[PDB]
Amino acid sequence: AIVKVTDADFDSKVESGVQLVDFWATWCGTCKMIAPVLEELAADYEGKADILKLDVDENPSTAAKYEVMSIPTLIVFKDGQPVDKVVGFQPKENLAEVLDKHL
Repeated sequence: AIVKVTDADFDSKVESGVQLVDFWATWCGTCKMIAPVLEELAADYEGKADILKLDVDENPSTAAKYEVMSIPTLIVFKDGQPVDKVVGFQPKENLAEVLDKHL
């Protein structure tokens, strides 16, 4: 469902189309709370968008590159460029809304 991404293959996986990247960490309670919401969302958009996860403790440079200061942070990418951002907890509805705005 949700594919992991790291500093090493980020540019490889985020280059074409629309991707939603979830910047999370194991110590993040709110991040665990949105995880199930993204797994559903991912299904709702198979073939439309890719949902990726990037652990900020193990991949500090990508987090620094996109100014990710607080988590969770979800960033929408389109053809390798960040076009939108969502912070904090968000119900499935609100996330689907942000995606259709870029498809």
